[PDB]
Amino acid sequence: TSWRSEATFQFTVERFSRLSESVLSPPCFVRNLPWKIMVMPRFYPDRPHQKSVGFFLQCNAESDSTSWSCHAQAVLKIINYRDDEKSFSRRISHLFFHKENDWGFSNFMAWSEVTDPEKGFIDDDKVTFEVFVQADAPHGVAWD
Ligand SMILES: [Ca+2]
Ligand SMILES: [Ca+2]
Repeated sequence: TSWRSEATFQFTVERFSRLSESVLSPPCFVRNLPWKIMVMPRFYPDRPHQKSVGFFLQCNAESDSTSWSCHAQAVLKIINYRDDEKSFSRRISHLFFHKENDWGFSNFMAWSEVTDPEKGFIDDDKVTFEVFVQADAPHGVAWD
């Protein structure tokens, strides 16, 4: 159910080379909360072309609630279509709540690397992002 404790979901960004804003994946429910992948181009002077791929995990952002929380561990990965041994991923641990509903990397990968038609992260101008997330939740199992 949507109350599962963990899940793995993907988000394929099409016409990637033309991405000019931040885009969100549809919601994946874990612990009855909507989790989404956020992807956007970011400016980094030292990178080749001063451009990098921003990749973040977002939780329950549309809710107006200010009384929720979810501590989660996750793996943020850009899938390598050709070799599963060559995918690039980074792990995070963060307490998600209304004031800090997203967490990730603004310089996840060089824009020139992800779009290199020879490295295996892009195909037909499409890049696929994946997140494995495990989250906890409050409950009433307590005792005197
Ligand atoms: Ca947007
Ligand atoms: Ca109880």
